[PDB]
Amino acid sequence: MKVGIDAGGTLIKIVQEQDNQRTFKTELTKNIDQVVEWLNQQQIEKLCLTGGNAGVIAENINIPAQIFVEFDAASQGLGILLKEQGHDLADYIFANVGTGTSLHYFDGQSQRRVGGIGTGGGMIQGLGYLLSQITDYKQLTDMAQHGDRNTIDLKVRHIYKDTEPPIPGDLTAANFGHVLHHLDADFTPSNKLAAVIGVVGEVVTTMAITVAREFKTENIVYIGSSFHNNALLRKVVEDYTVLRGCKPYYVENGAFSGAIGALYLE
Amino acid sequence: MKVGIDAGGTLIKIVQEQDNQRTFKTELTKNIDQVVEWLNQQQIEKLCLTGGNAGVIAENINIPAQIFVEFDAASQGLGILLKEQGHDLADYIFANVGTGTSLHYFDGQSQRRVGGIGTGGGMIQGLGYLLSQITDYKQLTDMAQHGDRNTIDLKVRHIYKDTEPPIPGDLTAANFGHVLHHLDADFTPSNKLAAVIGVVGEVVTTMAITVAREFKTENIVYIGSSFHNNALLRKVVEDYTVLRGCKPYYVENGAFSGAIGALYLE
Ligand SMILES: Nc1ncnc2c1ncn2[C@@H]1O[C@H](COP(=O)(O)OP(=O)(O)O)[C@@H](O)[C@H]1O
Ligand SMILES: Nc1ncnc2c1ncn2[C@@H]1O[C@H](COP(=O)(O)OP(=O)(O)O)[C@@H](O)[C@H]1O
Ligand SMILES: CCCCCNC(=O)CCNC(=O)[C@H](O)C(C)(C)COP(=O)(O)O
Ligand SMILES: CCCCCNC(=O)CCNC(=O)[C@H](O)C(C)(C)COP(=O)(O)O
Repeated sequence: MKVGIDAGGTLIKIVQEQDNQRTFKTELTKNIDQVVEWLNQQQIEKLCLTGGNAGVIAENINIPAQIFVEFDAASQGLGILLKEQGHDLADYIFANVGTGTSLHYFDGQSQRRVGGIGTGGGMIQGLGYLLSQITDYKQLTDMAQHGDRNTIDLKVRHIYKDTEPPIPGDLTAANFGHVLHHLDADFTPSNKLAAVIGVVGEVVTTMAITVAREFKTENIVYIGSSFHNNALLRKVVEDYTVLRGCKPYYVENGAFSGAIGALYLE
Repeated sequence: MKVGIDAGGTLIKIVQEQDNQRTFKTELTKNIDQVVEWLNQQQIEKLCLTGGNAGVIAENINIPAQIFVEFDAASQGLGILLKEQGHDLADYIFANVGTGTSLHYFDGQSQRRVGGIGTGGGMIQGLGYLLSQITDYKQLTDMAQHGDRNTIDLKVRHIYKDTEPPIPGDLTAANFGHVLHHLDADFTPSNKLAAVIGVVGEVVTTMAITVAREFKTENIVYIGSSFHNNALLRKVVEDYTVLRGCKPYYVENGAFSGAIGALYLE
């Protein structure tokens, strides 16, 4: 078997390839020792690593590994997934929403990094925890899905009260900007968590559509494990991309783009 | 006298012109009815209005008043203030960090809005409240200046463990992404507030830098009352502007750009 691993700041994504069939697995970066132990017990023909904690795995295993830069690895693997899933895009932005957010322009031949921002999965977990005291990712994200943001976020139309606004009134004008106007509301964990996901999705999308405009592409492909178990995040992003005149794409197994690409770069 | 008013989502900015001298006053948008009463008791030659709550004032005043779109008003007043303060910039991005944030490219001729984001002053206040229970703006911002974000924010160097990172290791990788590693004790109000101001600052600046690259200018001017009593925010924005090879500017009374511009446009 051939193994590709993208060892990031929160998750270790593992791709196993045998007989032209891929198997996908994830482990927490906190349990990196278990991944090492498991690798030391495998019969492996090729081991390709990428991401922040590639170095740590390679240092601790008893077998040789190849390490690749995650930006190129993610690009290569995403290219493979797009074609497998019926997309023939000439060029695109891709936004890698991992522990944090890295933005890339793929021109049809190669990628260049065009942007980044700390609003990502790590903020969702960290700021979610501060507002809710929930540490378990699945519970945290589930709790957000039917939150109501209306008592928390201020829209353009709330500022332009009795005045035609110069931009769409339904737009979020200020994340959390309605809180001081609703101090009698119960700021429930669901409502608060929905607002967290909202600010993260809005910021990621705003950066992505801005670089899409800059680099003259309408296509924006969103990857990263931050979209797992978070339909609300997918909706916030997808809705606002379309409203900004761009075409959003999600790919099955997109969070494994780096792990797949690591194997192909080798 | 002549009066320019920028009636925003949080503050009403009032400029009075008389005997070649201008006077600045601020009131809370909460208390707009007092502003209207005051206006109706003054002897005003010309009244010029802008901002989301211009309509409210305009409806309840007993004299004519001209109304202007705040993007043009803000651009005009900013240009006046810049020139008054010995800045002759051929072109610039300006970022209006009000209750929310609006981004503009001023090419020399005029302004165009090139983006916006709900990360601004309303977020600082509302998320600040959710994390500290503090409603007093002065108290809230004062508390934040003594905060440390080291225990809350994750840097690139934390993700690339014992390994040379692909982008500068000191950059914030994930805002609040360090929280889950520091759960043994409670997080202090000053640290949480510093982190809130940190993420608002970084988002605003990252967006400003990106559109500055897009529209081929190295100058970024920042205005808005969000900078009032908030040295931390001024600093976060300045440092990252310079880091990305751009030139940050702030003007004295920049929060009054819109009010001053309304006067000039009439
Ligand atoms: N099972 C999970 N446990 C923890 N976080 C998860 C899980 N599934 C998805 N996530 C989300 O995905 C983010 C990590 O995204 P990912 O692209 O895997 O980043 P990295 O390469 O930095 O680990 C987390 O911050 C979190 O928001
Ligand atoms: N005295 C104050 N009261 C409330 N907010 C203040 C005060 N002084 C400064 N601010 C900050 O300025 C922000 C509003 O900035 P401003 O440019 O006046 O926006 P707007 O035109 O929408 O009122 C507030 O969200 C807050 O962060
Ligand atoms: C001082 C302002 C900081 C804003 C700029 N910050 C950045 O560009 C880093 C944003 N984060 C990222 O690009 C990713 O988190 C990166 C460091 C590539 C690690 O990938 P991942 O493990 O997927 O989070
Ligand atoms: C659904 C995603 C929303 C993100 C994009 N949102 C925006 O561009 C609106 C950001 N806010 C603003 O531009 C300002 O708050 C505006 C509505 C012009 C009012 O100015 P101000 O009174 O200074 O806040």
